Amino acid sequence: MSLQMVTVGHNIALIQPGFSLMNFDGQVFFFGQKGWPKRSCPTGVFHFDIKQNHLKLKPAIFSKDSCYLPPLRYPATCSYKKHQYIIHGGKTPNNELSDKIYIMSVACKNNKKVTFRCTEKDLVGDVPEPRYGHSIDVVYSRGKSMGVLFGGRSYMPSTQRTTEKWNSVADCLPHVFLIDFEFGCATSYILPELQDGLSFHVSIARNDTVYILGGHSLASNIRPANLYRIRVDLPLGTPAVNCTVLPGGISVSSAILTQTNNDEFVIVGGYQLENQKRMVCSLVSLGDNTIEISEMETPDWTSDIKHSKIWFGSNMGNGTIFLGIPGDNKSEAFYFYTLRCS
DNA sequence: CGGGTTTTTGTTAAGGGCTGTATCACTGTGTAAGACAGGCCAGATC
Repeated sequence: MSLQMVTVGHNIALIQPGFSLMNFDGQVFFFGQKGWPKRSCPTGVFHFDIKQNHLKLKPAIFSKDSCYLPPLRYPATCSYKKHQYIIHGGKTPNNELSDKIYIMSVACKNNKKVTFRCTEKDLVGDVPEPRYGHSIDVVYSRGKSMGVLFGGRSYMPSTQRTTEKWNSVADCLPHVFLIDFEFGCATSYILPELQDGLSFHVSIARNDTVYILGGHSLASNIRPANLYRIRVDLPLGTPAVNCTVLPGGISVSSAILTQTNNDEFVIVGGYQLENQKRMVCSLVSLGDNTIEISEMETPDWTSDIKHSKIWFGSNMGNGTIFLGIPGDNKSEAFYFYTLRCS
């Protein structure tokens, strides 16, 4: 609700649109910098902390058994519960979409010195093609976990890809993929309630249901206001997945999800039209099976945002939301704000 | 096949004048950040 200016230290150039902040025990960690990692930090994972409205990026190291994951510009982050995250897909600095899947965690911690353990996972079966801008969630059904991947964009197939349109992209199939983190197996489910490739959407996870919000469709160049429900079930045989469309959706892409209190989320940022930008917020309340998308009072935006053309941010995790806008080039290429909701 | 006769070229005894080429001393394009090793203060500490 309250906006605030935050100054960045010397390595401000390492922040680019598409970064991914990750939180481990009330500690936000930066990831997804610009270019390949230099000798200042061979790993590329920073300590995103703010003291008295001032940003200082500190480096971090990995354990003696990690895997030096490359920087990714549009992965699909996801929490998991010891506590650990999952990274899948994204654009490498060489403009190559990665097909692997990553698992970050903490190995040793003392005196604010965190040592990570990056473990690569081998996925077999109905594996998804390399994507970017998609989402993945975890559902809990009958004492079991399962990853729910959906959406995303990718290049043309290896046969239909020509060098004259080498950078052309298209939406992926509306299939739903369940990923078992223990065995490392995927499974492709096609559903009759999904006919449009969706990307840059918002996903809300619960015990057994995930809620898809907004997005964009390249096949139509439209911002549909959709509200989907996917209640994954985990019986003793084969997991049965169902879908359901719900009224009262939001038309937005590239929004920022957060969590103020339990069982209620807040949406901020995004884009209504191509040249139009979403300035209002949105409150999302949850229950046992019901959903409610309401409206709250818009924050006091400054003259910088109201006339900017693009912005990018991510959930800090503890109610706050990081945000950045471009600027002059010569100078400071980007200004950065923080927004708290509590 | 030759004499006799013709046509169309060479030709330097020396100067005037137009045209082409070597010569001279220089020029512009190489033009922003990253790695690293030493020094020094705040600080956990046995």
